[PDB]
Amino acid sequence: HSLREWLAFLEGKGKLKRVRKEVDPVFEIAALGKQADGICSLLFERVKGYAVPVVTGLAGDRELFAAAMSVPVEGMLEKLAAAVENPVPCRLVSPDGAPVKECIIRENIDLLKMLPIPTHHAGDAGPYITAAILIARDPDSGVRNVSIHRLQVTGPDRLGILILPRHLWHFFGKAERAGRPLEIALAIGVHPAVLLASQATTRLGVDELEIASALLPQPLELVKCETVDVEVPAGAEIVIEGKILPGVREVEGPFGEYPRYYGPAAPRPVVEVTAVTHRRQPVYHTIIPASREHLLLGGIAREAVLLQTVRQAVPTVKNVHLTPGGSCRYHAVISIEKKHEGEAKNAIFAAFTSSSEVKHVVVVDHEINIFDPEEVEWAVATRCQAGRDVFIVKDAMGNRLDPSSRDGVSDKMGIDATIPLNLPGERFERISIPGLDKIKLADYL
Amino acid sequence: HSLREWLAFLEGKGKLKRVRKEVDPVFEIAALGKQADGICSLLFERVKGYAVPVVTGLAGDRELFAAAMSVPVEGMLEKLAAAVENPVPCRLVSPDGAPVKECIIRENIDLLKMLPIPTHHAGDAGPYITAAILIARDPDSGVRNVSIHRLQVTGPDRLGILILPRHLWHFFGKAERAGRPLEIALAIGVHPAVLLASQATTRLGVDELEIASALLPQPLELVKCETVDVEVPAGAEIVIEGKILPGVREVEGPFGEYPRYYGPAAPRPVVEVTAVTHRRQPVYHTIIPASREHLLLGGIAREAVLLQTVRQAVPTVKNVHLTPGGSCRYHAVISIEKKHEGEAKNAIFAAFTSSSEVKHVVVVDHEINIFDPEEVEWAVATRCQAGRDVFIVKDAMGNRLDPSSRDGVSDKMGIDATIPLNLPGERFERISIPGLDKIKLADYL
Amino acid sequence: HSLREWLAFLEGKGKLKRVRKEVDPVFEIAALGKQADGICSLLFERVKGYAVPVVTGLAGDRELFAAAMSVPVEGMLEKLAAAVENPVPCRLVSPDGAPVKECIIRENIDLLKMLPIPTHHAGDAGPYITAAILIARDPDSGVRNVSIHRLQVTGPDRLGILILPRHLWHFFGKAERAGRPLEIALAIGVHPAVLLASQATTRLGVDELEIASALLPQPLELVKCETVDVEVPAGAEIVIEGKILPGVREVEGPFGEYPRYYGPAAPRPVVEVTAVTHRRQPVYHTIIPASREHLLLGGIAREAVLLQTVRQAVPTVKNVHLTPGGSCRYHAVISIEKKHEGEAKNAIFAAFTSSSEVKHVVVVDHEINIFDPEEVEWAVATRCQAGRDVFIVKDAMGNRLDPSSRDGVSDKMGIDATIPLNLPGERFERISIPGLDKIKLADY
Ligand SMILES: Cc1cc2nc3c(=O)[nH]c(=O)nc-3n(C[C@H](O)[C@H](O)[C@H](O)COP(=O)(O)O)c2cc1C
Ligand SMILES: Cc1cc2nc3c(=O)[nH]c(=O)nc-3n(C[C@H](O)[C@H](O)[C@H](O)COP(=O)(O)O)c2cc1C
Ligand SMILES: Cc1cc2nc3c(=O)[nH]c(=O)nc-3n(C[C@H](O)[C@H](O)[C@H](O)COP(=O)(O)O)c2cc1C
Ligand SMILES: [Ca+2]
Ligand SMILES: [Ca+2]
Ligand SMILES: [Ca+2]
Ligand SMILES: [K+]
Ligand SMILES: [K+]
Ligand SMILES: [K+]
Ligand SMILES: [Mn+2]
Ligand SMILES: [Mn+2]
Ligand SMILES: [Mn+2]
Repeated sequence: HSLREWLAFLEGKGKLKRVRKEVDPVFEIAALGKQADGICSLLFERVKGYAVPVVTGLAGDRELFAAAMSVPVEGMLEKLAAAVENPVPCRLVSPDGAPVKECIIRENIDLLKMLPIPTHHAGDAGPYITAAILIARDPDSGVRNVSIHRLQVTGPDRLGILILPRHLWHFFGKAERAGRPLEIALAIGVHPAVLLASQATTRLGVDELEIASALLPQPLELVKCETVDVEVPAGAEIVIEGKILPGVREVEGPFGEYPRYYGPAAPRPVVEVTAVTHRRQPVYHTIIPASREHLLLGGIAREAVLLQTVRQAVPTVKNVHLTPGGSCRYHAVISIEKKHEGEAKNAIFAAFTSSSEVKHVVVVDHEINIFDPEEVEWAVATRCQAGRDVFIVKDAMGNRLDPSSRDGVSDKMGIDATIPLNLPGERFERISIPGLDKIKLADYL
Repeated sequence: HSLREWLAFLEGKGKLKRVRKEVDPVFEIAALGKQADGICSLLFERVKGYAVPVVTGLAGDRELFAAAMSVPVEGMLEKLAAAVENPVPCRLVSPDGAPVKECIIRENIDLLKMLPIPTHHAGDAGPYITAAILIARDPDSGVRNVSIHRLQVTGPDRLGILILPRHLWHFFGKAERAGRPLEIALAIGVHPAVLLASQATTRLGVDELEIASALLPQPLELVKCETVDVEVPAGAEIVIEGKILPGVREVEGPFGEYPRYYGPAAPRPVVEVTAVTHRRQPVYHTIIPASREHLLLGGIAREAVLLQTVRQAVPTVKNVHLTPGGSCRYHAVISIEKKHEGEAKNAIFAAFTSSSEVKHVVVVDHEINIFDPEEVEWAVATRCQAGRDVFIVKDAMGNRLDPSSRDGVSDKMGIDATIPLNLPGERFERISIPGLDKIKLADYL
Repeated sequence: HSLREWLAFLEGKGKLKRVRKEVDPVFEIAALGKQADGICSLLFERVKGYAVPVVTGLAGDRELFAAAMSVPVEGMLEKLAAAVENPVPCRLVSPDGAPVKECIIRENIDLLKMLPIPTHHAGDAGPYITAAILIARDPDSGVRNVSIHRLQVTGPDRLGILILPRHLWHFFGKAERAGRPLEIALAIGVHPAVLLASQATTRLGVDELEIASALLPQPLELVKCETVDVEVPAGAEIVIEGKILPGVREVEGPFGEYPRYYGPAAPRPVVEVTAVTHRRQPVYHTIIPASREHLLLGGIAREAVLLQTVRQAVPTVKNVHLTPGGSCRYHAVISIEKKHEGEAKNAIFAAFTSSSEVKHVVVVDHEINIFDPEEVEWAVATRCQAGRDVFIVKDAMGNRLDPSSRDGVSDKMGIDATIPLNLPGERFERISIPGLDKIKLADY
């Protein structure tokens, strides 16, 4: 189970369409991809200036992510959590025969020359590599980490990188204050399960490639790199080996980001690329920022944690959802089977503790479909009284990229839209038409 | 421009579909209609027990209401407001030739026998007439009023009626405390402009039929009734002449209502029907409660007022929307071109004064599309800080049918999701792809 | 490492004192024990009406609980958490030689006759067994659970029991709706690590005796029961074998409980005792309700969870404390090394999600000693401004036994007493005396 096998699966399900007409990597790919967002993947067979085709939108809805993990939607968060608790080791494989080693390139590396790296949004500083998993080992303990980071193409052999302060930063800090570069490898064009695993949010020790291989049916085949002590998936379309230079900061950005605002420009670390390896006739994968693919990668991983955290406070939680309206981050909707009066407030506290990104939270009862915005809005309209069901907390920790925040400090709000417990059960009884699910309109026209 | 001409218009636009298979008026009509809600009108050609077909969903979206008023959507609220300020008189027409007089019936009236009156929701007390405009004159001044009222079929010649305390109640009170019945006429199967006008909310003096005839291209042709001193539209499919009996109260309801809850049963007025008149091969119109047709009839009329009221406080208001999530009543979204800091709070006050039904209000900037729930949710997620942008007012007047309310007393909430004025300008700049509207995906596959 | 070895350790440290004068089990034991609360254990050598002595206050402070787990205080919560994640199996041991089998008693069982079961607080319905771990197996899966439950003595061979809805209730429900009794065994007089493990709060599958044996240096020796399919610690002073009767409810309580208020009386399940086994010259252990022993048993277990939960929101949390003022439940004090402005509010949310019992929370900086009430009060006095550092949430889920609550619904409050980040930093510099730790008064 690799990217090729996944694109075939999409094509069999009618969720991949080919674009035969020529398209400019500057803006036209992003433009066309936005119109396909959530509906289908696009494979651009002819990208102006390049032999290599571009693909986008490998998974734009939660049903396809569930398929990528070989589960039904309803058990998706449970399986992701299970994969994080019981990682499965990978298999090292020989360089010869490994598809990613079909073409090695160690000299005169010019990334823009060889790869159709798109330029996505108007205010972007340049072309960006958006779908590369970044693999690295701790310089002390030797254990490896995977994360995804935007990479501005700033030269032939040179990338700017945004490293937020999580595990890659920890590694980089050790290398930097010992005067030494951090060796990395970037894999582009991998199976969605692998991308999803890069977003798993865990203890410091754990290898996300091992989380990925718990998600896939077979263990994940890896191969050693040419110029760095790092292993990469042998089935990847493209691999870029490099190192993050110590003490160097160059201006990266701005860049259109997940919340439909521009991430500000600033001096940030630099990758020097030491080799590129790829398949014969490789496919380039780009993730269009703010697309459903982008949002759900982080969203589903966050949701898996949110469910566990809410379960601690409210064991009878049924479901959780980080809405696309909130960039699958900021807004959370929890459904609970309420057993104790007050429980909804406690659920909201749990939602806030799941992540500092969570800003507004609404809680509804088990019967409300939280993946239908209209149904939750309905619940808020008719089951919330703001004087007793809303609370606001000022000046908590939020998110720097939310432009309403005061330098990452943010206010928070909770909305209890659950029915009061111990009342006449006919007061909030939602109207219904008997035999609705039994009858089907298509049978009558 | 009548109902027949409207159904033909729908059919020409692909928004009416026929259901040839037999359907039970008890539940199956409502069930099938719910699946068409917002997509298309359904004409049930074969209703079990009856020659007469049933139609539902004459207008399920705002574009079709705009078409029914012969305007583009963007000028719809302005035209409805204009029609209320400058009503146009109707034309009295001769009984012979008038289509609604083709079949008179003055004896052995059994409504359930002749008309396919559906039973809509599980907990409904019985079959209900849902789409009848009710016309009546003031016993003193003689000026007429139009409103729509649910009518429970409680006998062959007998209907229970809910009269909320507005203009029909005022008329009825005068008649009742003078010991006398109030003469009424019910017209079923009229043009959507006529229905929409019955919801216009005005000074006590004004005739909504005259509002309707300002909305239509020709003035509205009327004809005198057989047994009551009341005029009805000559083009109606069905007319039911009757009188509201003085001093009589019989149990009406329960009934599934606009907010997807059951209106409770109670003793209420009674209509005795004195005649029925109709076209040869009449079409019965039902409005399924809580359908888009139901919600938008009241919604658009309320929106027209909301716009004017918000304009008083904020002259640069761009748009207003009472959302279907709030039953086109409870939730309001206002867009303003903000000229003065603070303006959004003042807009919210105006939204509250438009109607006591308005409970939660969010204000966004001119560029946000307020008819897209995701775009307004996005604005709330990224441009609201609850500590300074939300306010809550306890124990105001709300709505009895909102079950969260304390006997019609309700809390209110306002959310200012506008950008602060006089700021750096690129902070809230929404990302974009240049040439997006110029490029079109269908041209590339 | 057993109870005997523990009492000797206490005596060697000067934290056990003997009471040679005669004492009434009705009220005088509780009264005297309350005055020793937190200072030392008391061994009552002469209890009016009985040969058997009573012991109380096996561990009244967190240093002694740490010692009972063979760790320094600073690593105590980490070790309890480690023991819950990696339970270690017990050793089944032969009945002969096992000290708890020295005296078996299967007939004419009269508990008040044989055991000096105290009556603790004024409004208590009677004598209560307060320190018995209760062991039981699931009727379906067969896996065992340990919890502590108050047991009213309502007859010679009969106890009333409060079962709150956790694991024992789950077991009991299965047995009850299949018409059958639930077999149990009560062990009294065990090592404090064992008691502490009975309070560990875990997944449904896990055996707390196995948590206890991870806490002890050697695995915990167990022995099969006489009349029930249940194992008990072979080293226990006293064991009471019995069964919880199906369909029977008898009035239990009232009883003075952890928050210094009376748990109300109500119809609850009944234990019929089928045997009693004990050592020759046994020691009876009682836990005085609301004592430090009582509070810290639950407190430390809750603290281990609270630390993990706060760590999720604030990875740089240093320490957590459920204060005795709040019955080691209701009030939480968190210390954090603050890295991001706002972090304290998020820590408070985590404190609330740890448990619905948590009502008021204060957060201070890493340098404040949160086990000194005066130092945290000082921090609140000088680093909190209520207008921006306090928040209140109305009508959340609380606790039924908190009498200020509206039928278990309770308001919550958070207090951020951390220094604001990015200020001068020398404004809040606390005064100090150089060479204070180097100098020692007893030397002068
Ligand atoms: C499309 C995409 C782009 C991302 N870009 C960045 C980025 O540029 N910088 C960054 O710090 N994190 C970025 N992330 C987030 C990390 O990939 C993610 O938080 C990851 O779990 C961090 O791993 P760690 O906890 O092992 O460090 C991105 C995530 C996705 C899905
Ligand atoms: C489908 C539908 C059903 C309605 N049913 C009722 C009803 O049963 N009772 C009632 O008082 N108003 C009902 N109304 C509202 C009145 O028709 C409306 O408020 C009208 O504007 C009142 O007229 P007036 O202002 O001239 O009194 C309904 C409206 C619609 C769109
Ligand atoms: C002194 C003491 C007395 C207790 N008394 C009771 C009680 O009477 N009823 C009860 O349900 N729990 C009581 N508990 C609580 C249980 O021992 C504790 O909640 C246990 O962890 C439940 O475990 P479980 O999750 O395996 O059921 C007491 C705890 C202590 C320290
Ligand atoms: Ca509520
Ligand atoms: Ca704002
Ligand atoms: Ca402070
Ligand atoms: K990761
Ligand atoms: K009207
Ligand atoms: K337990
Ligand atoms: Mn990681
Ligand atoms: Mn009127
Ligand atoms: Mn347990």
